[PDB]
Amino acid sequence: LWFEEGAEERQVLGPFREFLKAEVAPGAAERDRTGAFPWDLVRKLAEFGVFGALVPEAYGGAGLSTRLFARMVEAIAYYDGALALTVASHNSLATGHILLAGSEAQKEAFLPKLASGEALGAWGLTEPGSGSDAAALKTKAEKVEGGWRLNGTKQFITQGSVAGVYVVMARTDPPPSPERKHQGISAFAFFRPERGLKVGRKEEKLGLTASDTAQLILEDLFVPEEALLGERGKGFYDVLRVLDGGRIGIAAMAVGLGQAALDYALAYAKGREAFGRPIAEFEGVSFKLAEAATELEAARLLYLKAAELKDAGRPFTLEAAQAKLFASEAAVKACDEAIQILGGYGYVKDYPVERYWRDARLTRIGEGTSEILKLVIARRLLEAV
Amino acid sequence: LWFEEGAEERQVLGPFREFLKAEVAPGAAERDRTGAFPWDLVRKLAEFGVFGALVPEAYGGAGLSTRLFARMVEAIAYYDGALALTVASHNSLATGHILLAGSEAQKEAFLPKLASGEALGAWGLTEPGSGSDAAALKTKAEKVEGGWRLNGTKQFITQGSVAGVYVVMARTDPPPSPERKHQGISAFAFFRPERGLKVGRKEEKLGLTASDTAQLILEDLFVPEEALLGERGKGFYDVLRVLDGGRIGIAAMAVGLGQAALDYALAYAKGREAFGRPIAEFEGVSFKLAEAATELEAARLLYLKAAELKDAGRPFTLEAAQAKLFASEAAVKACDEAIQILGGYGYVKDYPVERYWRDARLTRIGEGTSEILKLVIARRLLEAV
Amino acid sequence: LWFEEGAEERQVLGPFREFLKAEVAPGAAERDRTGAFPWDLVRKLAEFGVFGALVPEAYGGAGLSTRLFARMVEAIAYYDGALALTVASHNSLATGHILLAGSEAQKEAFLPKLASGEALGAWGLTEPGSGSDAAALKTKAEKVEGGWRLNGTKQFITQGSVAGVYVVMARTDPPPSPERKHQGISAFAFFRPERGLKVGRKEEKLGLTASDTAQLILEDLFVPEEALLGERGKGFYDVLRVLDGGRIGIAAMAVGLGQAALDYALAYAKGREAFGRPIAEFEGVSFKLAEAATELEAARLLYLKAAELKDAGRPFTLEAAQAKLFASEAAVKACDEAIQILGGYGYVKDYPVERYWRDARLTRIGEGTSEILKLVIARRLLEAV
Amino acid sequence: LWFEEGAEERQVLGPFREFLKAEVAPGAAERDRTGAFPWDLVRKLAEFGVFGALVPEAYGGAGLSTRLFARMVEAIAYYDGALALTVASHNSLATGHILLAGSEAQKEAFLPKLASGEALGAWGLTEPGSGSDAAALKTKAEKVEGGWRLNGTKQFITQGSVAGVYVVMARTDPPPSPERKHQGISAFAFFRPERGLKVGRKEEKLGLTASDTAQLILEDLFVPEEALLGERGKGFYDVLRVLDGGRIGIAAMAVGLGQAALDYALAYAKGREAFGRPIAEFEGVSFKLAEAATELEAARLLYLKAAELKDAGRPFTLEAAQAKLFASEAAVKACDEAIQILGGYGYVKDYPVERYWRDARLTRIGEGTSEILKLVIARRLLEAV
Ligand SMILES: [Cl-]
Ligand SMILES: [Cl-]
Ligand SMILES: [Cl-]
Ligand SMILES: [Cl-]
Repeated sequence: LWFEEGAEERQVLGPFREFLKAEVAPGAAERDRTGAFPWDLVRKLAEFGVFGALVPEAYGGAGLSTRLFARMVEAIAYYDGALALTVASHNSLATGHILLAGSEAQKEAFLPKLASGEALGAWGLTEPGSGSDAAALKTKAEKVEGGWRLNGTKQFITQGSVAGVYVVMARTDPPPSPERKHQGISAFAFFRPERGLKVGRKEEKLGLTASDTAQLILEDLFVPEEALLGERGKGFYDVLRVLDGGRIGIAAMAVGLGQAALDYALAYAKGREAFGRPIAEFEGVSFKLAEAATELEAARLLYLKAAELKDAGRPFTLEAAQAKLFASEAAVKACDEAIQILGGYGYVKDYPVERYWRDARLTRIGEGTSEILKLVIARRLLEAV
Repeated sequence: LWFEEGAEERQVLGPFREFLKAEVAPGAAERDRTGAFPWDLVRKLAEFGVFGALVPEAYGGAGLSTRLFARMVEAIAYYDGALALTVASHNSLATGHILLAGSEAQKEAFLPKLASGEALGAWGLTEPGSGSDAAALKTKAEKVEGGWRLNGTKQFITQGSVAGVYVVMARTDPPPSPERKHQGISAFAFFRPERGLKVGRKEEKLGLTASDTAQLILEDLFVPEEALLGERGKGFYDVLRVLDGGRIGIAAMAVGLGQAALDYALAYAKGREAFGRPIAEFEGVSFKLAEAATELEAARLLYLKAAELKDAGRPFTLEAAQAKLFASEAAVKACDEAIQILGGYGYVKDYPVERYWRDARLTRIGEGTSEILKLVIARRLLEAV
Repeated sequence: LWFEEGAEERQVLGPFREFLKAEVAPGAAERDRTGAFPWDLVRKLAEFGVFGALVPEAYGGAGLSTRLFARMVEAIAYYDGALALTVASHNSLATGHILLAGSEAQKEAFLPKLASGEALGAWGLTEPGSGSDAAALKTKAEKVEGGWRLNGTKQFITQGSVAGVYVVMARTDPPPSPERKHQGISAFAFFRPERGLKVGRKEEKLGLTASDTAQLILEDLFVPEEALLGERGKGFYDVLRVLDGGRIGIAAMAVGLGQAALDYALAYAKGREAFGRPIAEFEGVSFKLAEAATELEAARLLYLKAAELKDAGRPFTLEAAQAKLFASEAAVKACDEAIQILGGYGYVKDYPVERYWRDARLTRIGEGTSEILKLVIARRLLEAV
Repeated sequence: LWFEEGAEERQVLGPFREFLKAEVAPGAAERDRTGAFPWDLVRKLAEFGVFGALVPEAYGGAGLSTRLFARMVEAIAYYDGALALTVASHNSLATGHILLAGSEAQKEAFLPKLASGEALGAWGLTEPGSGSDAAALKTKAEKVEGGWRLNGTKQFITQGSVAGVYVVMARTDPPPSPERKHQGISAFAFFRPERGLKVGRKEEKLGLTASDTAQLILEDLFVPEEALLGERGKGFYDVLRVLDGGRIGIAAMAVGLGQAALDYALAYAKGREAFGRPIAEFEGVSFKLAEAATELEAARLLYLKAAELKDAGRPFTLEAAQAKLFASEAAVKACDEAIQILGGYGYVKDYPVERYWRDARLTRIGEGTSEILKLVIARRLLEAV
């Protein structure tokens, strides 16, 4: 059945899950406390193709279906949000943009390593002054003999550090209309330079501790002519496509986190007793479980659908935005109800439910805030009829 | 393509919807205020075999999948909630119960007429004293020479006054334990008796006005031996199975109504302007549209999944409950938002959104209230911990 | 205590409530179905001075505080939403506007009749082409010799067909910029004219059936020079003030309806039995009752506060908007839950909960939609800081 | 006006707020990271009579009204949630219980030090096994020669490790029916003992880092005859009253935290812009601001109401529970929306909104979970009429 794991998926997810429980799960709590970038697990995960999941085998990638890649992200997120974000962003953003707008030359130069894991990718779109209106990037890319002169600063760029390959957006030409500033922007891919690129101090986050998020400062950074990704002044349109893909991944990440929280509360409730009976026998508890279960089930069907469309070469901007919005909002709520079901213990770090919420909370913000996705969704509904 | 309409589905739905737009849509508003049972449309719908949708062609049915049946219910609901309910209940309860537990002789005796729509089916389970706790039925059936004697009252029976075939659940033997009243109940299928069955006045309802609803008073009704449907005292297990199938139909009915409300508000939002601009541009309206569209898509995926599981012969109690719960809640909220988007006009009957809400409101109550469904969902979740 | 009914309030409300239970309550169900305007009740209510609640006794009014008037509206709404709306609108809009901006000559000419209930007042602001954007009126007032000429259409006017006194807002002077349209609007108060005013047919509404609502068509209507209410072109500033007073009344109306719904559901749950126990013992029901009671208590405190501010001649735009927004949303939700608690019975008109919801649904739309109020609130909040 | 700060209240709050801004606010973020108990602030706060707020001047207290104390708790929670919990618990629980059930000897013995802050109080009710169903305590008190011997474990006890005075609930007599264990419990008040009391082992919390929270291990702890607080075996009844008072404190704590988050998002929104315009100009943002403001105003009115009923010596179990439930749920919601409004910066610890949520999250659990409170409210509503 379509909504279930096919025999081909059950053969890739089966062994991937064992690995997750044995090498990722045990150190999840500690990593949330330490915040130490898990280089080991990254190289260890790359083995399953995880870091080149969507890259064609020809380029070294594992050439998997966007559908399969999503289920793996869910699986990773079920045990470690931080890792899930690293994996999802690396593939969806940095790698995805290169594979999407890269020439055969650019692809050959980056994809093999990215898909390998020996080089992590950073996607610089978000800046300090434009957390939502992306097209309003102030980072510049002035034409210079030999290449370009990138001048600007990126903010909250996943893999800001630890990044071997970078993809940065920058305006190279006028909008011209202040409105449509989406035109005039260009994308530039390149390897970690040795001058002109400063990596700000590590940002302390509410959760996803171990994930790498840094500020990027570009002081007169030169990039070869071979850096421009896509058509000059048309990179933002490739950006939107990349995000659509990214959103599918984030949705799966959300579901993973929400499912973990739910499974935990389910088990807890069945055991924990109050007033002479399992707290689960109380509707106040059962209703929360039922609601969460139902919504996460719907969240999953939504990203599976979005992934199915993407693989079919059909439009999915609306469907990816719908999946991300729903999974994110539903997961965070399920996580919050888990905290409530655990009661006083839900408030203590000894248990995972508080981390689940902290990790999942970012899914309603990253790669398009829920508010942003609703406008995206509404615009599509309206332009349709 | 799983989530989209297939070639065989489209072959049926394409012409079916054309018929709905031309023959059903014109008079839905009028039927809502007069409550006049559309015998005309019943016969016309019956030409598409929709009154015996899940019945095998061998028995005069259309032999459709539960997936296609559900999509057709959704299509009808989009234009007329009362008709959708008429179709969904006739098929799922009375007809479905006979198809499920009926011997080959009973199926040959009842299905042909039920399937052709020549005789509508009424399913009498609910009583003035028990709805959610159906197992607490008070109606009784005494084994008499030549058959049985029925005595009791049924409440809120769809098609109660217009049906040619009746399926009634009644107590035949003690629990014997008060904790398990479910055991000891039996079902009886019989044609409209000339004596012994008194129909109460058509009750005034909040919505679904043209849907036939009535109280049934059984006074020493005599039914022959061939009336016993399923094992004596085992009727409740068939009831539960019938309800699982019925909930899929109700979920699709809700999606239909919610989709209609949303599409209406969209059209309105795109045209009606306030403060010098289409009200749709205001995030207050856009957010409502986005949220509703997103939940309805999820709702449809949920019932499709449940239908798929039922057709595969696999368990779907949990999945049918989840579909019905989510669909009804989502649909009702979308209808309430449509009323809000239309503002003052949403409060007047010259427009359909106030009717969409009144019609859909029943979906959160019939065939298992949302509260009942959450318990069903929670219990299933707890048994597979 | 402040939040409780004081000595003078109780001396008024004690006998008022006894009157409502015996004279208003018996026929509320019938009025909802027939829509017949209750002239007998209007007259009886008027003997309590309720039709001139806030009008100074010097002008034939009752001279009550806004706090007491609000409690009275709540009391009426508990038994008949239609009547509560009639009382609230008559007092807050037409009467309130004349009381607020009228010269002593106009007050003496109109208030005595309005305050005794001899003449009901209609306030025409909303139009077919504009509701929330009231300043975008199309109705026009032409300065003529001896008075003015009115031409335009008014939509959904309370008491529009039964009013003996009208207050109509019409454009008299062109606004400067296409933004500050709120300037250049004027108000006119006059008795029902023999010619010039055509009342459209009573509109069919979702609820508040017996409430008089009509469209007004003004064709070359001549009003004497004394009809001008307030400074020419400055009428919209009085409108905004009048609306602030109106929202307090509507908030109280909502509390009344929601409280009636909750009280009924409470009574039912205590008596209705399921699974061997009163439905109230199930947290699925108890939670609904608790949340509703809590929000209604909060809603009441909110309108009481705004009324106190108004009585103190203190600014209350923000506070009245908060009360109306919270009360309407809370009351509507409590009514929806009361329907759910009654299950199948909640869907039939033999019981009042379906009427409570239909009646209360208007409170989230009239006098400014919840969306409009949130903007009003957001803006006030942003100014102070 | 009632709902506003009166002359006597403003005399205290004006200087108190100046103190909070200057002394408490600057170190809040750091304390959330270190968890270091702020002894200097405790001492400075005590100078305001804050640690003996409800204690009569006769016993060395400040002798303030419950509403003034509540407003002071809200004011503190506005800048430091941990400190608010410290003040609220010390006053409401340990001190409140002694003031309530203590004899003149006991009050004279404990209140002076508690009220001056020279001795902080710990209240031991909750245990690793019984939280919600508190009457199911396992700690035991055995009557010995000239006193009692206590044995048990208390968990999540505020001020548990820094307290100078302890109040512990322990069963001294068997209950007649397990369904009513509320009978047979006793309370014991004593100073920090030399032996018999072992401090738990600091468990890390989601928020309120610097608030002292610890497990208490009682090993054959001896307490004199004069340790028994209240009547033997009737302690739980005083416990229920203590909680009613405590809930008012917690409600105010929630409001303070929510207001802080709202004000922050309010200030941010006004400056920060998106798409070439302040994000507050977007209804997505403005709607959030309006909803939270309205609910917080409602929450504040509810706790002021409960506070006055208690001060008036009237019933307030229902009202304190309503206030605590509403405020806690509303505050946590406002804090989550604040995080959302800040977007990416809402997820970084450099800004306070994430801490506001973490601190506020406990108010929905402590001193009776929202679920427990709803049952309390429902029981009262039902026992009513
Ligand atoms: Cl399709
Ligand atoms: Cl009162
Ligand atoms: Cl104040
Ligand atoms: Cl005081």
